[PDB]
Amino acid sequence: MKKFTCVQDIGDLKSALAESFEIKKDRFKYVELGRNKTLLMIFFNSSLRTRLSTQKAALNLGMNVIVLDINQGAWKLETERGVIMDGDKPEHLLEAIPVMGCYCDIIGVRSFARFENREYDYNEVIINQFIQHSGRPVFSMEAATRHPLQSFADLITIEEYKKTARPKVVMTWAPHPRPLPQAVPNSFAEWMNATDYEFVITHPEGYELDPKFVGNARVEYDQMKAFEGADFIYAKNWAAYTGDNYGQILSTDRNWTVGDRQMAVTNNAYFMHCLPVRRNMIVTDDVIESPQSIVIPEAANREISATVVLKRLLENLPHHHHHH
Amino acid sequence: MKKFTCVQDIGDLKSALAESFEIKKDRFKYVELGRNKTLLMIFFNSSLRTRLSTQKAALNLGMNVIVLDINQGAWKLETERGVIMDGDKPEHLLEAIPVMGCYCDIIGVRSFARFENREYDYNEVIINQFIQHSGRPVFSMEAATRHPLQSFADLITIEEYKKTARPKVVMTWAPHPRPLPQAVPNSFAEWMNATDYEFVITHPEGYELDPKFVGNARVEYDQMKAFEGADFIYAKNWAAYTGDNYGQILSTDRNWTVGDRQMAVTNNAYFMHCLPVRRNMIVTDDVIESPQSIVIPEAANREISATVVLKRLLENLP
Amino acid sequence: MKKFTCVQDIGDLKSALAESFEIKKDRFKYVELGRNKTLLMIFFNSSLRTRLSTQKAALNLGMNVIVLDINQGAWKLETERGVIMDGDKPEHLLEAIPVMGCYCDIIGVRSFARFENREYDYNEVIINQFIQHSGRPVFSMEAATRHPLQSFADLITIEEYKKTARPKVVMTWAPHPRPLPQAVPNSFAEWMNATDYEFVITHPEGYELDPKFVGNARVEYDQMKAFEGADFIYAKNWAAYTGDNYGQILSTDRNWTVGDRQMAVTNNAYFMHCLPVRRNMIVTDDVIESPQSIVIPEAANREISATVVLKRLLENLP
Repeated sequence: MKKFTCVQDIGDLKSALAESFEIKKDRFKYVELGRNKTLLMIFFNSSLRTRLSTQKAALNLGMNVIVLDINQGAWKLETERGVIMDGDKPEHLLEAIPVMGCYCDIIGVRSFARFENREYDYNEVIINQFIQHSGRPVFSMEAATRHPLQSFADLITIEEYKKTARPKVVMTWAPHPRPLPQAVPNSFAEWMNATDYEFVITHPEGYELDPKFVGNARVEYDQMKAFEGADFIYAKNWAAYTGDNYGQILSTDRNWTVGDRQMAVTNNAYFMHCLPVRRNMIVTDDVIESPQSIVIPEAANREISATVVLKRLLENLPHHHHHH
Repeated sequence: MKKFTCVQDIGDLKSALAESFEIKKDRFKYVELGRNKTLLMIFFNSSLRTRLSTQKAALNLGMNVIVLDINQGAWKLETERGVIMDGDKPEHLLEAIPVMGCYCDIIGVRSFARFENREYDYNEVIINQFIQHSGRPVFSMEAATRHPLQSFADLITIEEYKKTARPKVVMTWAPHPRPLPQAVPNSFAEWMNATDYEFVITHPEGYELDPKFVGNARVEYDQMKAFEGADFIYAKNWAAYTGDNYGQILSTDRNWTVGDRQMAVTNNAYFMHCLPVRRNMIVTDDVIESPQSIVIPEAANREISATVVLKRLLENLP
Repeated sequence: MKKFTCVQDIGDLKSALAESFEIKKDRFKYVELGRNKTLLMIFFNSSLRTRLSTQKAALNLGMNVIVLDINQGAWKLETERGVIMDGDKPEHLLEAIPVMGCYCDIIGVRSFARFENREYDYNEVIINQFIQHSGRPVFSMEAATRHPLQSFADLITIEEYKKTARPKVVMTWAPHPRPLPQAVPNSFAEWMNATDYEFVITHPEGYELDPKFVGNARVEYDQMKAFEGADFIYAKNWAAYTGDNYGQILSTDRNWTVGDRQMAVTNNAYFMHCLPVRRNMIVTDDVIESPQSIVIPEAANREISATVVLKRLLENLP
């Protein structure tokens, strides 16, 4: 593992999963692995959830942790050459990022989609600057178009609760009052496509995701049809992506809200959601509070996916270093 | 001990005190007790004193520490069923709090009195939500109506300095420009009631505290009379609690400001204050700088009460 | 070493430098030194560079670390006696600082020059309050008029890259859009004056630094003349200091911007800057991107100077 931004980085899912469950049962088995190794967690958009679970994971590995919160207004990086820097930006990319790599061994970066330009957002500018110039292994704490730590945790929980080898897993859109990134849905599809599960995506018209993420997944427009015989339901809202609707809410249709009506059609499926969840918009009180709701164990698994990811990066650190 | 929000949680005062003094002399004696145990400190009201002393205490026990700062607006939790949550609350209580409890072993919560509705403040909603839903032991880093880490430090201080078995301890109100919560005075009263000390409360008319907290204290409205023969003076301002004056300032009378006039009548009493303290409003420069002022050793003991509390909680984990 | 605010505090330079290169090659050699020791970092000005490098250093020594961020103006300690404290000042110096020292073993303080009153700034009020009242060794994470951690890192960097025993080191002013403090320039001169290097200061007329820092150093107003034969070029902008211009920008002359024109007359000199750096204002892309630019290794050395300082402060605790 040279970085952790997408499913490809984790390699064979089997050993990754083996490691996950070994750690779930013996949390500090690798507490000596990160001794005197330092993690730098950088948030360009405040978090409380990813902040806590990532920190706990690092501690499972005996690592030192340094957290930095940087507001958009404090991240003015000049990127071009020949610029007379007498304006806003007090620093150039070429000195600012490498210097941060000076004081740590691994960097976690949490970026975000600003929803003003699709190209820019999908270019994943912030995380790629750290990959390219920090001089350290970088893992994503959620980027503009993926959230691998979330997806990995989601995969761990399906493996944890599934009744068969190849469950039918359905990812469904649901309404939200705000325009949301397609980072979680993109990522979930990417990871599900990497498994042997029967994977289906249902969403209203106009909410199609990028083909590179959708891949060969069956896209069903009839939510009830898609839900039939499902073993797991993964609900998530996202703003539009294609055409000229990028970044916008095209619907707030609560008929998509996951309730007993759609769940009744499944094979008594488990209910999943990455959190935070707005009840009766994404899912009903009855469904999220039922015994098939595993949103809490799913959240607990965020500590595990982080712990395995950090373990892998720790195992991939170079043994020797440069000294002038 | 399953939580730490009031004096009752600490049980027998004698053994809690023996442990306090054992740790004062050998600070890192239990540094292994907390290895691979994670303390999550959550501040809903910013702080720096409790923040610093609590972290230092957890390190005394070798614990990992994670601090979260949540300001208002970042804590809108839905609590009702059947709500179409497309408003300002981004999540429900039944998801948010259990999730937080997933990544830690012990949780410290610092909540606060809002002052716009007494019933709500005294219901201690935020801290009770964490106790009921986190799945972890919870301790108060100051709540809306109690501050047991402070009172426990105050108790250790009085035992450390007392010149008699059952000293006369006097808690007195003093003027302040802002409306302050009843947390420290309620909590101090609650802890003094658990001792065998002679305890007196003195404050202007209208500033009475919840009988739930005043307990068996003798209330004396004449401050000079209350001070008579005192061995310890614990000064603290609080906004009104009773009637329709909840959360309001009824007085700013500096006759209550603790100076030599009142101290002269005590048995050369020690002077105590939880801090921060406004000089010449709460207490005079000469009093707070006199040999019997023990405000600093008292603040030092915040580290001790917190490590004894964290140690008791650690000893009670599954 | 009981404190670290200036070059005298480091003691013998050779020995401090020896420890620096030792730690550079064996970063965790003294990780047991700071076991159960707590460092309190206090920022009165938010930072990312100093915050990050100082925390890493403490970890190199196995220390516990607590970082406090205190908003400018949220820190108003009353210093006078007989003051009726019903204003904006929440507490008195005499209580506040000693209390913070109760919960830690070493304190790092990052203060700043407000540029409102020269004399107040040069009195280094904040760092001195901590030194005089906290009861703990204190080190500057950057003050109003010095930045010893930065200067020490710079010294390490020159020692690390020097091609000769006594290189010619030149500190040159360069233009900036805003009024910057003289802390870095004052400190670099202070440290260079302590070495046996050929040290030259070059700036526009009016940018003279306090003679307390310039001391016996050579000041050359002709930038090119100052540059010829140099082995190291240390660039930094600062606002005027002398007389009526304290804190003011007297020039933004891009003729001082360090580019190939000036570097050409040096003996292929290395280029240094403490960061952050405005390109084409302080130095051109070509110079800062050439192999003679050691701005990053210089920044890396901030970790090393802070580790040596913390190590020496630790070695001298009771």
